[PDB]
Amino acid sequence: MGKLSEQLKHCNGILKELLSKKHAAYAWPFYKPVDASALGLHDYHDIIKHPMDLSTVKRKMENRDYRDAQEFAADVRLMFSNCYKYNPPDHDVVAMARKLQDVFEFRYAKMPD
Ligand SMILES: CC(=O)N1c2ccc(-c3cnc(C(N)=O)nc3)cc2N(Cc2ccccc2CO)C[C@@H]1C1CC1
Repeated sequence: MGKLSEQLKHCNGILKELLSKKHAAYAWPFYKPVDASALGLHDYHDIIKHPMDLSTVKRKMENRDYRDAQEFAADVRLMFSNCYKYNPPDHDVVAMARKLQDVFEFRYAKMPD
C-alpha cells in the first residue's frame, strides 16, 4: 500500500529488531496486548486508558496508519509508559521495559535526516 518513507523504513527496522530473538529475553511481555482478564489484572483498564503493544504497532505500520516517525515513536513510548504507570518501579517487567526502551531510544536517535 505504498513504500514507507525513509524515516518510516528506519522505524520499521527498529520494530523488527524489537521483535527479534536478539531481545526476546526482555521484549516478550510487550509482544501482544496485555490480557487483563487472563492475568487477573482487573484494574488494568481503569488505570491504562490507551493500551499499546508491539503487535499493534506492527499492524499499524503494515496498514500505513503511521504518517511519520513521530507518530510511530509515540505508540512505542506509550507502550513503555503504560508499563511504568501500572507496575511498581521495582517489578521485573519494569526492568525489562527499561532495557527494551534503551534499545529503542538509542536506535531511534540514529534516524536519518
Ligand atoms: C507489559 C506489562 O506491563 N505487564 C505484562 C504484560 C504481559 C505479560 C505476559 C504474561 N504472560 C504471557 C504468557 N502467558 O505467555 N505473556 C505475557 C506479563 C506482564 N507482566 C508480568 C511479568 C512480566 C515479566 C516477568 C514476570 C512477570 C510476572 O508474571 C506484568 C505487566 C502486567 C501487569 C500489567
